[PDB]
Amino acid sequence: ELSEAERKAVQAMWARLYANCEDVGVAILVRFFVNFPSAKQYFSQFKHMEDPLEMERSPQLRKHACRVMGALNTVVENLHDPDKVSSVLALVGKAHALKHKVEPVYFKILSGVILEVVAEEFASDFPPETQRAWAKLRGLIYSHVTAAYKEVGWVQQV
Ligand code: HEM
Repeated sequence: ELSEAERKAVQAMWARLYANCEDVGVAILVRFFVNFPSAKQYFSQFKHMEDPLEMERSPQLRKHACRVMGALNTVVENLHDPDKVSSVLALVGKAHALKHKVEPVYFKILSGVILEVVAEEFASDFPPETQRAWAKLRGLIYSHVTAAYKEVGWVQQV
């Protein structure tokens, strides 16, 4: 669950990744909405944009990219401060369960998409001990997020 080594491997990798916050977050979102056009339903601005071209460029989408990337950054950066991470995700988890009401599973799905991009950006040096280190940040994120959902006794509505 993220050694000292792992924590730095992920950290360096994301560092070079976040220095591109902009295009990378957008590529993730746009790609998430193409694979699962139904998570687009939660966004009142994309619920209808179907052409990933309109998306790719849109300043709002770019905004939600800004947010997702920023939050992840805080997690990754304070990845050694159990408390800090637990907090950013609790805050993020409850906002999505109670305010936006995104069914929890999308998180896991959205995380895979994120790693897919990471793995592509570093297809050059994506080692087993490193890919294995990202799988943790992934499982760490989700469980934390579903803990928030669980604590609020989440039920999605009809
Ligand atoms: C990687 C994990 C995610 C992070 C860090 C994240 C982060 C954020 C942040 C920081 C905001 C700002 C608003 C606030 O905090 O209340 C936000 C809004 C929002 N997020 Fe996420 N999010 C994540 C995943 C998702 C997923 C998987 C969905 C589902 C499809 C989603 C749907 C939304 C919606 C619908 C809003 C409100 C957007 C709007 O209407 O302006 N988020 N998110």
